[PDB]
Amino acid sequence: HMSIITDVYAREVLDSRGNPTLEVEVYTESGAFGRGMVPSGASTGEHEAVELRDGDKSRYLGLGTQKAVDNVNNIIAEAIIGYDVRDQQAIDRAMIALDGTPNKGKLGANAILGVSIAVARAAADYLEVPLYTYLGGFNTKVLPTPMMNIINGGSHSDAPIAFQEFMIMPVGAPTFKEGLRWGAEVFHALKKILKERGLVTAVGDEGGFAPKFEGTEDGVETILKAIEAAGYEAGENGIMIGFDCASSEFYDKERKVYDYTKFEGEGAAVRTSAEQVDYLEELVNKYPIITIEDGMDENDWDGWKVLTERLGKRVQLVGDDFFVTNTEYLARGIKENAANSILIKVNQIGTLTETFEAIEMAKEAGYTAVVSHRSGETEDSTIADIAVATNAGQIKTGSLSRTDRIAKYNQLLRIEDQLGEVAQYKGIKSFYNLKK
Amino acid sequence: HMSIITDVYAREVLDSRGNPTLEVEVYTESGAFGRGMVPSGASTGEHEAVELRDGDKSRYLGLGTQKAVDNVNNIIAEAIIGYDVRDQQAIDRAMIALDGTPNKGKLGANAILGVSIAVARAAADYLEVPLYTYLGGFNTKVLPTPMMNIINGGSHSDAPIAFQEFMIMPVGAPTFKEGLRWGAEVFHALKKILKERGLVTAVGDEGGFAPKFEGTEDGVETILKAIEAAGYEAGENGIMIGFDCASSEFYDKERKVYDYTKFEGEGAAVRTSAEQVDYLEELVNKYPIITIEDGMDENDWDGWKVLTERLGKRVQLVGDDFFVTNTEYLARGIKENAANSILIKVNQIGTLTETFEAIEMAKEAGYTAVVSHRSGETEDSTIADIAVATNAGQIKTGSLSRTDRIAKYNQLLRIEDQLGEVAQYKGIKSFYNLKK
Amino acid sequence: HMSIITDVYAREVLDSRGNPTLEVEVYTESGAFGRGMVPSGASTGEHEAVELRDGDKSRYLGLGTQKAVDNVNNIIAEAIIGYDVRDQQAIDRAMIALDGTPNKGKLGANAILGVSIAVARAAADYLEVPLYTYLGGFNTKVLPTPMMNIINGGSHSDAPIAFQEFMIMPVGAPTFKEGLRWGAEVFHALKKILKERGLVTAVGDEGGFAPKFEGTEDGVETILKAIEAAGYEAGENGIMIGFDCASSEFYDKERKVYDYTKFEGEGAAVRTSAEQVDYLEELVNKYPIITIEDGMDENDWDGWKVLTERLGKRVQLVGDDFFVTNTEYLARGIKENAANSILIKVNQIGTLTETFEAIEMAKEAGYTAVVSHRSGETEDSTIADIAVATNAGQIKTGSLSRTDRIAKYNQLLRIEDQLGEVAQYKGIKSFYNLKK
Amino acid sequence: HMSIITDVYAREVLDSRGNPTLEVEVYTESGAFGRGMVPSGASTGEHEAVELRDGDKSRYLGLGTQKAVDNVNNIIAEAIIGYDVRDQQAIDRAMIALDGTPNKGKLGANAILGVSIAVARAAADYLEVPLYTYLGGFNTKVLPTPMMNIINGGSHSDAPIAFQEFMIMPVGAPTFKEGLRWGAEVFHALKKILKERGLVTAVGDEGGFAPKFEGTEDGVETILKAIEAAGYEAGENGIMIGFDCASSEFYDKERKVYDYTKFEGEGAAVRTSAEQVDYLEELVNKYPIITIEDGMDENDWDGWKVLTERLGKRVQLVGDDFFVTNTEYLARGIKENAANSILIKVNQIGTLTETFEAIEMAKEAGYTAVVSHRSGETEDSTIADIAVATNAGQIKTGSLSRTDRIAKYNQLLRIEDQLGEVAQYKGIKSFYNLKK
Repeated sequence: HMSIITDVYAREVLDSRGNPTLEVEVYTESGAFGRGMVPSGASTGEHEAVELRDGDKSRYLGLGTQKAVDNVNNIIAEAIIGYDVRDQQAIDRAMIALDGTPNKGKLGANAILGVSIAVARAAADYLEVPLYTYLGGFNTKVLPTPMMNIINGGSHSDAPIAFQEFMIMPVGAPTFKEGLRWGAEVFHALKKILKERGLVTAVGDEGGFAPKFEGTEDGVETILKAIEAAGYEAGENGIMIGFDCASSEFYDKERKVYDYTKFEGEGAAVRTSAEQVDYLEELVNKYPIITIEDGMDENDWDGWKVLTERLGKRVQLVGDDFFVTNTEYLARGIKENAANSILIKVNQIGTLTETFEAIEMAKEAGYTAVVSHRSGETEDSTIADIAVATNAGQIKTGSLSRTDRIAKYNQLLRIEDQLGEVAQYKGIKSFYNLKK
Repeated sequence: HMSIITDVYAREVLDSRGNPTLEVEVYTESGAFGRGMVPSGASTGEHEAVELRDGDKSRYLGLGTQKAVDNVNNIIAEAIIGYDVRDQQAIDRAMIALDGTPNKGKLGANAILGVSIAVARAAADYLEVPLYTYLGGFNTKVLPTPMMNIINGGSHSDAPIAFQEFMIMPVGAPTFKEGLRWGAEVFHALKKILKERGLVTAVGDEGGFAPKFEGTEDGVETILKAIEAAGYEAGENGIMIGFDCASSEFYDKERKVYDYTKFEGEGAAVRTSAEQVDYLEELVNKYPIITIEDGMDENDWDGWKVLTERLGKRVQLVGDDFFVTNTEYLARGIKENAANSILIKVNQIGTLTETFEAIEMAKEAGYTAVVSHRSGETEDSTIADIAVATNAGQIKTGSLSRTDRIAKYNQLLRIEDQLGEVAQYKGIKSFYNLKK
Repeated sequence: HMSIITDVYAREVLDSRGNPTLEVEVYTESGAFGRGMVPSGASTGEHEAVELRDGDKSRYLGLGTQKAVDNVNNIIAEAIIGYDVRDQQAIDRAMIALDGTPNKGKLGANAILGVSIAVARAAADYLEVPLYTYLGGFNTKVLPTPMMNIINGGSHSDAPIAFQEFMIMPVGAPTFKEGLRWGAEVFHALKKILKERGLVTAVGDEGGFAPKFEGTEDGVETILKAIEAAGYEAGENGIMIGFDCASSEFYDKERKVYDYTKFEGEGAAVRTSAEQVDYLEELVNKYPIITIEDGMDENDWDGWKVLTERLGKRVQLVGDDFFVTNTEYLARGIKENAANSILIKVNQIGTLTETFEAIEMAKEAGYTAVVSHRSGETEDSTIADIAVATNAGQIKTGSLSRTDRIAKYNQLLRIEDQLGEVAQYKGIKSFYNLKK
Repeated sequence: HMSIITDVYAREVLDSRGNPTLEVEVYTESGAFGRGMVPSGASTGEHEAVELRDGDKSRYLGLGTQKAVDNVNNIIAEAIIGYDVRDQQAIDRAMIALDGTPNKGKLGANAILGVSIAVARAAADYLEVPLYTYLGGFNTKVLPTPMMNIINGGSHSDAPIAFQEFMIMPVGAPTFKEGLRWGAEVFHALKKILKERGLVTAVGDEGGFAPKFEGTEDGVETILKAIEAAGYEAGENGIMIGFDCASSEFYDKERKVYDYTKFEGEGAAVRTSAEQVDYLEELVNKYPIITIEDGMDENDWDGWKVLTERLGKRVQLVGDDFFVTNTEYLARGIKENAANSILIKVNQIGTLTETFEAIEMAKEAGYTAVVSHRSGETEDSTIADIAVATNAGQIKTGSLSRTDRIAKYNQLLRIEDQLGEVAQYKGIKSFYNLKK
């Protein structure tokens, strides 16, 4: 009986940002082995999955993970030991039934996900195959095109700028290896411009800069000057730009209005939903834009309708906390024509099986699915294998600076080296929600 | 080095219908084993892949397969001995380059497909796993809705009817085992009706009936009597009806008109493409029709536009001789709004690698992909693994009497026994090209 | 303890003709494996073995196999787990004693046979030898001469013909491979003749035609015209003919007479037993005949004397419904000189051990033993290995049309390829009950 | 022959900071595995070992590593294939002789160190043991006291401060897990203070802060407020402060004086080596300073005597650029009474064999040896095994925010969980060069 699970075990650890997270171990009778450690995130006033926190301000300002450790060691392990390591869907179903709440409150979502990942990795170790081969089968061949943060704003900045982040995409490169060097050469040219201009060159959580630019146009124009200094072309033959607006922040519920005076001065505008659509369209006509993330409130459904009708033929429009990785909201979005793309976060839902379920549903509707990091991260590299296993074509994996970001790019370089002449890179052809 | 291929060997055997075909066997150093045998099928006037045949009129009327067996045993074997059994894509790509022609007519498409199917079955043997899990990864769960042939016409009968065949679908059922039961109870209730009327009950190549009906309305009203007589409801909560037109067989290439006097009486209609769409719409208004296949000619690209705008949100439209399992033609159809579904035949294209790239392109466009059988068949059951490995939700594999049909439905009863409490059957929910 | 049986398991499935049948699984402690699925048949008012049928007209018109599934899983498996996989005769004996009725009515004969076959196949998998080598030892060398059904009558036809079926035998060929092509070339020439005459070319359960011939002489003479069109010779140097009369049908018990007016017009004859012997002798003097199956009633024992005395030096005479594969009736037949040949059906008796017992007894008396299919069949090929394992020299395995028939011929081609230069084909010398 | 090295292979990858580095993989015949990736670090004007770089300005500004990868794959591999994996010292000595130069600048010190670290990881894999037990024998038990960076100055900030960085040590704590907790609760309390004052909270290369302080006293008195605000005591019973001077950077080579007007206002001091010792003594009399690093210039051998005789029984003095991990310079310093501690950097010297001979010579002189990190780093965690394999009792590895730091502190939480009731943390008892 070599494939039977003999034990599962958990301990407390730290993330990047120095806050308590959680790690899980799995062994078989043969001594095949896997580790699962969880990226950090919580939320409230929404149907996301819930983490446990200890709440005793004596330790780590109440942020410790000990009740989740106890749950793995005294309840889940007892019920899971004696399954086959390969019974993934029956294992993840047994955990949902065992918790028995809607949003995974008794056990916690952090406890359950770290079990779910360690089981998948232990099975790949038993069978002696790569983890993208275990997950996706044998068409696994397409390298994702990366969208990479370089400048920050809104709540992550002191500068007079509404939007949360700005990004570059190297859509014109011949391979993933050359595209990673196009990215890096623009990042080293931007740094030399900010030194000549006397601006801060330190970094935030995703590894990018937050300088005191003169306004929301000035960041965009500095990014284009760095692309030119690096020696490339702007537009579909070379490099292009994307935004995450996080627009649910600067929205007034009682006035029912978008109000730029939170992040910009007393002279900044007030805008209706029709003025929000008109403002987004001027930006799209003035600069090399290819994608916008959010751009409407979580609940401005009538605005998401008008926006998709105005811009959905030209530009990618992405739901994040609009959909929350949850299939019941995704379905209504597909029905009412509310976006053309979705962002994937494994810990918003909490199992591997419910995650792959949402990707196959989006794809059948002709939507794109983009896999993503969280702010606090570990030395885990699992989401790079999910991106290749499903041939999903795009990734959101941070800036060109820190190891919690760089480790994912370094794993993609080993997969493109393993796949040899089977390996494929799409560039602009990765946008099948456009090109229709 | 236990995983390495040690020898490849071919022989001549018979299909059902009683003509020569081909069979291949493959071994590893560990002594894992697999066998693959190819369905019998070629056609002329469009770019299907080409079968090799002996021209020798004195054995089997010149339908012999010994030159193909020589290509495997003297050329393909020495190219493939020394690979690992798990590397499907590299062995598939190497055979294509070794032939060097766009129609595969140096080595023969029949010789290339046998070696491709035998390698994949030895890999699932060597890994000790079910073949659908090997082909699809470990998110495999959906048993397909069947469309099952019951009555014939056109070139495949002597009754005055133009359309080539008729089908039923058990869309109202909870489980695959219950839908299979309904199909057998309608098939038997129809044979009791045909005997009471004084008509024949000998069966055709797919194991369905071909009586001398007076015309298409009598054939449809006959099927409707059997559903009532077994005790089920017609429509979306019980059984629905489906058609297949070989429309090119009575289309005039010179007069550019659809001339029913080819198979009906000399008093029958002579329709322009506008009048076709008006005619098929009058059938759909009258009867509970879910799907139509090849309902315009291979080259009537404009008539396919008009059919798709008129009917394409009510019913499924399937392209078979419009596409020939080829990505160049499905790509033009996607760009030009020409249908909403594709029929897949593994031996029209010639590898498992190209087959999975065709199912994937359709799914990103929002089209269904339907896996299918040939006229000449074998006791091999591999196309029922291809369905559940892709979660595709539809299969076409014939009637309820001959073992060349029943052996495909037997493998689906086994897969449902092993998935247990995880298993799904979608019913009417599978038409995600519609219901939007 | 690697060779101990670890478990045995059953499920419901379908046969050709779409009726419920039964399938059984066996595993050893090492994981050697075998499948056994049963061909379909029942009878009443005779000492044949009995099947269980569920009898609830709610499902499959009462024909379901669910009580036989229960018997395998809740009674037989308990008693059989813990034997060695090679203890064949002690296993078959434990099952007879467990049922404890004369005709296997408590458990069912279908339940018991599928266990019996799965055990034999599992043992061959454990020892790593071919199943004809496991069953017979190492003189296993003789390829059987086939008798191929092509035309049908009596209860299987609308035509004015008494006898149930007509067959060809390729006795003059140099090998089993050439003989299978002699058989196939006559089948394709017959189809072209029935097309010129405007007759039906569809098929029945054994894969042969049933056309509206003018009478029994027109049927025979059409078969001879097809042998000539195919380019061969009629008689011992080439191809010859056989009948199955099924004569127990057209027999009046109260008049004690053979009466042709059931299958032929009001002008057809009435015949005594002496006129039946006289009629069979005229047919035998006019055409290339070599074998007659039945030709007398089940109970016309006094008539079987006169027939064997009149024709037993010239022609093979075969018992089917006369002996019912049962050794107590065979013994009396040998004693009173009642036939010179017997037909073997594994499910009339129900174990492998009692089947080989009957073959050994017939051979010592100088009788031939012919192994046969049933009407409803599966993708099982076991009876082809029984035919080679005993060197029994003849087989009855259906027409040149459907996979439930063709799968047996395709297995014989692999055995003749494996045995290489050792392989032997007898042709006319296979008739040792003649040539005496 | 299962222990033998069968393959060794190199590739190009990225460091944190986003420049090219190098990675090596190694295999045995049994299929044991290891990987090693080198930290990015060279310097000029002293006898460090030499990195190889490509000169080519058109990739990565001439920082590319492809010539080094060619030296592994074309030269080192064919020399090392055929050794046993357990023979570290012989493989290390053979690489040194194959280069043939005293600075390792034929092959590159980056190429030599990768092969050296990958062999040791495959040996611990092949033996089934923890890496610290493999490197150190079976008397391994001491978890190291951490010195953790929090504030910057000199070349690494724009505040008017000469010294390069500041640290804290949790000397008052019972367990490594409790000292790590204190360090995180001071780091967070400091960031709350910097925000209340209106200063920046973006982080530098090691994940600490660099605000515009008014001078060195304000930086020290800022750290003191955070210790009080988290709730611990300054001094030998709680937390102690530590300094690092890059003092060569503001030393004058021609005037032979230490000139603070390099990094501070033009009114600042200009000190002779006597005045340096008087200044550092005035800091030590004022504040709880435990350790100082590079507090005199690299060539001020006489000033290092006077520093050591004045302070060397109160305070730890550490040589980094005074020694460059070289035994020739540590030997002169031992004979001439010039410090009491050494900083160890594995990539300054270039093998694991030479590294362990440097740690050993210091222990026999009564000096501490402190294992350390570079500015450019990777997700490799091997230096935390080196600390517990030698029982050394001190580690320098950076702040509490970025994963290039936190991955080293994560590996020490694992070692402490696995040693259980045997494990030790010495605290203030680790300074055995003092307390005498």
